[PDB]
Amino acid sequence: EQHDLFSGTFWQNPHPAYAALRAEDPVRKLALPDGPVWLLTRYADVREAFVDPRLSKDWRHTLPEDQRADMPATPTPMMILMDPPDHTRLRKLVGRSVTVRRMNELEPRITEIADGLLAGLPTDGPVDLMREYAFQIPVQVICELLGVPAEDRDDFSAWSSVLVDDSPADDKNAAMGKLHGYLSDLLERKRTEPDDALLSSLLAVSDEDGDRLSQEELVAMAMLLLIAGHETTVNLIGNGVLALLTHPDQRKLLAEDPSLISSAVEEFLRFDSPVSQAPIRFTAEDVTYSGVTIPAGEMVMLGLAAANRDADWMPEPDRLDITRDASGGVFFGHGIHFCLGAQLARLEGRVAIGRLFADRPELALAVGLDELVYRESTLVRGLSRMPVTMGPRSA
Ligand code: HEM
Repeated sequence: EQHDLFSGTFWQNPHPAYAALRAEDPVRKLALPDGPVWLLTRYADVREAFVDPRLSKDWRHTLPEDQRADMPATPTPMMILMDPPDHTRLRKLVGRSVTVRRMNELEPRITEIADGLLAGLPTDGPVDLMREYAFQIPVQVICELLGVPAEDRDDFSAWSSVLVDDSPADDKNAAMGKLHGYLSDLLERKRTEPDDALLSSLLAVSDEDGDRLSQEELVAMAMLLLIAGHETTVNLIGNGVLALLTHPDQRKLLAEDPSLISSAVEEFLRFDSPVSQAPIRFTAEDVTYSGVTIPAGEMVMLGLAAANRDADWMPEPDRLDITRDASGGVFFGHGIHFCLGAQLARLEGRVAIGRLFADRPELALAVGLDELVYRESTLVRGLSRMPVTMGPRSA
């Protein structure tokens, strides 16, 4: 029987729609508002697709060859929108800065941010755990990462939380512009007053040939990190928290053994992937997956949330099991575009989710599951609000 796709019942719980697709319709054209897209839902296909060089990040493949004689490769100089060789250079340059130790140095501050939020939350409801906890953490973390001055945090938080869908892309189009101007100004200041944070680190990146990020490249990279790192992490927190609130057995296991948190975070990423579909790829030529040919010039979405529950990859994929091993999940992508922030996202997930459940052992949903309202956003598995009762702080 025909499950709604990206409409009606899908938004509250897409997983049965995904399971029916994997089984009976694994390469499926679906009509979306701005354009039709092809959806690949099987694990092996999604994984193959991520390394398929015929699947490009360049939108100009939607144009006939003689009509590309006008258009730029990219709307903004953003690495995620590029193929090699241009991607390879930008990835190389940002990877000089985004280091293992840099990500870890942030851990005490992530803990601080999370503890401060938890302390200001009331015991008796209702509280929206999204607006009040989940929404707040990742941008304050990005602020720490980048070296946004403390005076500017609240302002920067205001402007970026606009990007996380509230009103139409008119004042968001202007929020982008203000963020762009602000960061461009900041990069200026960092050049003469260097510090230990990411923006000044990126400015000085100078490879073996003298190559470096241009002023425009720097600003687009900064904006990318913000956009890639905010909403995604927010929904990791929300979805991971929900997973524990809806599985008392798994929450018990975490409570008894807090060190399971790292394993739990991988399992929440698998079980209810916050980036539900990868950003759109474009067919540079015809491709065939599961006997279905997608013609050249089409838009293709890799179903990460579907692939992560594919029984041909993970046995008992509909069971939540925090002791399980993550190995092979596609929630952070695969191949050349693999999430640049995956270590930080994982760190923020474990801190945010682990400290929450430590501080509030009696945390509970304040509505039924059938009353939860999900964002209607193609690429996102994200709660718009999560009503909860926090309960007493642990002694
Ligand atoms: C739970 C949170 C996160 C999830 C689920 C996630 C997921 C992903 C996925 C699936 C991709 C691949 C896109 C593609 O192949 O088309 C990606 C790329 C990226 N992510 Fe994340 N991400 C998260 C957090 C972050 C954070 C915190 C940052 C930065 C601090 C970040 C920065 C990026 C960047 C820069 C790319 C582009 C990589 C490239 O094009 O070479 N992400 N992410």
